[PDB]
This record gives sequence, C-alpha cells and structure tokens, in this order.
Amino acid sequence: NKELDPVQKLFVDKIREYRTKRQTSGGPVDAGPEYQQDLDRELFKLKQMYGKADMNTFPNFTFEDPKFEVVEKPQS
Repeated sequence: NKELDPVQKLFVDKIREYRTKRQTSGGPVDAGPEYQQDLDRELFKLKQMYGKADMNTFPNFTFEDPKFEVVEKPQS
C-alpha cells in the first residue's frame, strides 16, 4: 500500500462531507475558494488520532451522528 488502500479513500471523502456542511457561509479560517487546505488539515488530524486511538473512540467516524447524545448540557 502506497498511501491509500481500497477503502481509506472513502474516509477522505467522508470528512469532506461532514465538514462541508459546517462550512455553509461562516466558519474557521478565511474559508476562501481554496481553503480546502484548512479543511484537510482538520480532517487530517483524525488520521493521527485514529492511529493511536485505533478507532476505539469513534464507532465509525461520526462527528455529527446523534450517537453523541450522551451528556448534552454542560458548558465545556
């Protein structure tokens, strides 16, 4: 495997589907027409956490799913 197996690709195409929604028209970074470099850097951070987390925290990379509904109330 060079740098993308027959599946990992779907991942990069998943973080660009959940972050894309957050974009809308007002978020982090200038968010210009090619801010993708700021969106990939954020999603790229996951691959780093998954490398040590072993996907033990995320049942299937959610970051939006309702599964988060566990303790919604505290400021945090």
